[PDB]
Amino acid sequence: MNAKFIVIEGLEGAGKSTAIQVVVETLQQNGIDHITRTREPGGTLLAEKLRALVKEEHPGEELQDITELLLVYAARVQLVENVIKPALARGEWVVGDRHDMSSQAYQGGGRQIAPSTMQSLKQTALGDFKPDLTLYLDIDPKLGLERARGELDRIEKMDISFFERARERYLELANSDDSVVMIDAAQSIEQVTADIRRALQDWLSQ
Amino acid sequence: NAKFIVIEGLEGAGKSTAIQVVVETLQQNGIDHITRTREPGGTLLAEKLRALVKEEHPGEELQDITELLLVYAARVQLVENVIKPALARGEWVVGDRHDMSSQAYQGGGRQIAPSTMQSLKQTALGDFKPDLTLYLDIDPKLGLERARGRGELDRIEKMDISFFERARERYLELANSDDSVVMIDAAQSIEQVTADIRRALQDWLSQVN
Ligand SMILES: Cc1cn([C@H]2C[C@@H](O)[C@H](CO)O2)c(=O)[nH]c1=O
Ligand SMILES: Cc1cn([C@H]2C[C@@H](O)[C@H](CO)O2)c(=O)[nH]c1=O
Ligand SMILES: [Cl-]
Ligand SMILES: [Cl-]
Repeated sequence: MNAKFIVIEGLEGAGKSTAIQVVVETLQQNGIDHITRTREPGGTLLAEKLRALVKEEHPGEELQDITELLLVYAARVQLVENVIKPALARGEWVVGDRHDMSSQAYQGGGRQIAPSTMQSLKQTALGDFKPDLTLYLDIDPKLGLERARGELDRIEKMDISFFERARERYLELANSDDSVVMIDAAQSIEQVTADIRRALQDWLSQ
Repeated sequence: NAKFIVIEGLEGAGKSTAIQVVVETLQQNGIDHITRTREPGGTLLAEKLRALVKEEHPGEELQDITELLLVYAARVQLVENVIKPALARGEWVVGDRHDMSSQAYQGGGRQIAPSTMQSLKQTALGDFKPDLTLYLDIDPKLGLERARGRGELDRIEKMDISFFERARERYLELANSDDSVVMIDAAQSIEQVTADIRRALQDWLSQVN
């Protein structure tokens, strides 16, 4: 095995942090002890500042959808170039909390930004770079918002249909991509854990 | 018919005082309401983006593509919330830098290819463009010696000389191939600069109808 980038995806409330930890422990049980964890938007000083700009409301100013996409991308470029690519080049595996699949679902599906725009901006910012394995934790939008309880950011204040379109695109990508495996996240902790731990052990042996 | 006039040039070419000349000239020809803008900036979010772009970043390297995406992010905000709405109200707009700056600095300076610049331009701004542009040309060295007189130099103002040479070189190609861009010599004196701006501007106003 050589180093890989594994991404956890899904709506908020899908138990992403449980999944991250499951993924990490699996790799450890498999003799992989050098692992880097990341989150997006974020993971660098500047990326974290961009995350805060994206999650806040701006007074006397409408945050345009394209702006939103440009910002998540600017944060993505920083992470990929300063943290992710160098870790992989050194033989360190990277486990991330969201990556580009989130822009496709949130900005593509949710904001309804033209797919052609999505495609060319992904091209300019990332070229060909892509995760090696993504675990998309799928959950019903209302169930998910009601598990995220315990303050709603600018995106989390959007109406339900927004999350439904995000979900639909997440589903279109998950079925059309063999490097994406779907996990039913509305099960109990023992079971989400079993399916993640089983889809990854599985994937590794391949 | 509201117009959007942009003043361009390397930093230190004398942009702030050229906008004044432009503003006063428009005021003599009976143009009542004018909005002033600068880029990146001009909105609370745009200003925060300006600081991120102008500031250093010990801890990490700021990639050229990130820089490009941040100036366009600042631009989309300004254009959509301030320029277009002001133009719709019958107001003229005079801005300190616009897209030509991304072409000179990110395209020429950073050497990002024209097709990348051109597709990000389409994605962010569509076919929106200023009606007139005054490019104040100046020798790069002289440009930086003047900037220093205002205050400390930003991340970008600290690049080696060739960066500014490539940007100037790009501004000149653009000034030459575009009929809506007119070049002013900033090597001249304050009177001479003021006078060419006033005349170039004067001509353009008549040659409209
Ligand atoms: C990474 C990413 C996150 N988001 C949203 C979902 C919010 O919960 C998230 C904050 O992590 O910002 C996007 O809209 N697009 C993206 O590309
Ligand atoms: C508007 C704009 C400014 N800049 C530069 C000029 C100044 O505002 C600041 C420092 O040179 O950023 C760019 O590099 N690209 C741009 O598109
Ligand atoms: Cl979660
Ligand atoms: Cl200047």
